[PDB]
Amino acid sequence: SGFRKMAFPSGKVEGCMVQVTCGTTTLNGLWLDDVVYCPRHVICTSEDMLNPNYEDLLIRKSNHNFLVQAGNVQLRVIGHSMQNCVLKLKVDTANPKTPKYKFVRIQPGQTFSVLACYNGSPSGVYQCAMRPNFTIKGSFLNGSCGSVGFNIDYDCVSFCYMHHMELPTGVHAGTDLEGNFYGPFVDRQTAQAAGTDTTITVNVLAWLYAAVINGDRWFLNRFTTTLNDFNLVAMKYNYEPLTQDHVDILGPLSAQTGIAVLDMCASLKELLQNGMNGRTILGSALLEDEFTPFDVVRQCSGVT
Amino acid sequence: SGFRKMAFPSGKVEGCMVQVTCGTTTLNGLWLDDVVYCPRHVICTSEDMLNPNYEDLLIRKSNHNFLVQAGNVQLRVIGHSMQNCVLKLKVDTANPKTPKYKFVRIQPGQTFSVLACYNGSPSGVYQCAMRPNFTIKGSFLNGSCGSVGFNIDYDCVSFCYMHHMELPTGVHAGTDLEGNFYGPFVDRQTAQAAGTDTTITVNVLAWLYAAVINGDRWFLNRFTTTLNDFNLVAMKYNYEPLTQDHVDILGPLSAQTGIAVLDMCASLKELLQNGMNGRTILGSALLEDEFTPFDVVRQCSGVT
Ligand SMILES: Cc1ccncc1NC(=O)CCc1cccc(Cl)c1
Ligand SMILES: Cc1ccncc1NC(=O)CCc1cccc(Cl)c1
Repeated sequence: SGFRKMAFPSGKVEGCMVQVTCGTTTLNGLWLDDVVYCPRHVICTSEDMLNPNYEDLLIRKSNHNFLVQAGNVQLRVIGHSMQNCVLKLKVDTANPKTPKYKFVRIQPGQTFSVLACYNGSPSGVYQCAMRPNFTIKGSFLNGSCGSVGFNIDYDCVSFCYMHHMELPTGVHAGTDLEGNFYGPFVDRQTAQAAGTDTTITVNVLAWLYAAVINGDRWFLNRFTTTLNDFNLVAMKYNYEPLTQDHVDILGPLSAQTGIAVLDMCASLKELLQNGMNGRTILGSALLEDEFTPFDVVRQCSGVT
Repeated sequence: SGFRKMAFPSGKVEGCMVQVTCGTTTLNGLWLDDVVYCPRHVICTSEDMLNPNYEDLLIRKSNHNFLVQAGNVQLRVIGHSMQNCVLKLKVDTANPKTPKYKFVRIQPGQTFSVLACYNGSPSGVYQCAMRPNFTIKGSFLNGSCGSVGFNIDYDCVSFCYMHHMELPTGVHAGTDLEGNFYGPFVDRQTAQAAGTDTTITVNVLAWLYAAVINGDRWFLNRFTTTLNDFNLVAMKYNYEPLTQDHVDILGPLSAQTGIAVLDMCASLKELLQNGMNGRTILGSALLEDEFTPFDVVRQCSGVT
């Protein structure tokens, strides 16, 4: 009973957080095995930020210039390299708390947990999604760079995001753990506007199924629709077009509830056209799109 | 930038979760030092549930009937006792991962993180609040009993909740770590209806301050009000009455933003009387009440 915006238990990732300081800048790093991963902008000053040449700035840095601290103890840096927008600091000690892990590059619509950190110390955990415009709507202040996003499959942590920047509009941009930014963002203090933040249709439908499973059924109607008809409505409301791949992934939710995917689309179409009329669904007065079909199945079944 | 429903990092609590089985019932337990805390209804069958005499049922149980497993290894139970609605199983081994901790009994309006668990294994973490009717709106399935609620002050975990039951309305009830239920609930499968779930006014105001700090300012108006005038409106809308204690706790938010507490009350009064008009505040189309003034300061300042 009940349905909450739930994050993964953060302990496995907490054991990886370290502090990285270069010159006068301090941010977070991720220590896995004998490598510490952090945003390459740790080497920049408040003058380099406008148009930094990272390869040139890195020439002036040696292993001893990167101060890496895990708790109250210092790690010895024995190598460093730049991979895309991240730095990989080789240390002389493998992290004894290294969990089983993978580096994954997620697609828009996919959700993940963020362990926000400051000075290598975890402050909180929340759930968010890679938006269709490749931004994330996080909660990050100065010092949070290097905080990571991840998913967990039983004992394996799949790291998908590293925090690098805040756009002038208060939304967030970052990279995968290979240092490649999601979307067109660059690690520079320049004009970077985000595209249309469309709604993740498949996630809204998954959340409507979660609502039905939890007893909120007022929005179920006597109608059905087609993918093409539904998509005309989705385009009008800045919703992502629904594909047969999305219909297929909603199969287990349709099977559990007995509500055909296209019938749920017709309920969503009416909600888009008529609004909620001051009513709520799972404690929300808007259509929630940061639960994937997999998240709904996981939470509704109790996967650990 | 950004404001999220953020939970505490769960690692310190993950290290305390164990599985407790008695007869054919399995739920979660909390292992701190050499004691494992769990709901006393672990001793009940699906016949005892209607009207259990716990003292009588416990007479038929010995130390060896409580199976306690921490990961894949079994703990030896050398004592057991009942304290209110919880059982305390003394084990022969102190939990090596015991964090610094306290047991606190929270008041309605206070928020905490929940680490939902099944079979002693953590499934997720979310944030919630002790409602004014002493229920919590969680996400719990069968097997989640014994999952705990907590707050963290730097290195000390303050445990405030242990999950015991779901009411027929899908809301949740439980105890503090001394085994005393919040509210009038009893650990019995009987008719237990919840009282009015009023809105936590001081938390809504704190969240309006968080919105202003994060740039969502459309709701700020040219009006002010008094505590008595505001409270007439709060009563009409099933909001908790605001006191000078609440005004005082909002002082730091008023000081940071320069918006007098009574001016923010007047903005909230207009939002109650006029609605949101299809607009949003911090990504919500309703007034959020599960962030305390302390939560807002913490998240807006980056406390670790
Ligand atoms: C201030 C803040 C808040 C939240 N998340 C992240 C941040 N920080 C930033 O955006 C840093 C911007 C930057 C880019 C490239 C070089 C340099 Cl020196 C700085
Ligand atoms: C099924 C569920 C779902 C979520 N949270 C909790 C639960 N479980 C319950 O409410 C258990 C009710 C109970 C009370 C006293 C004795 C016995 Cl045998 C059972």
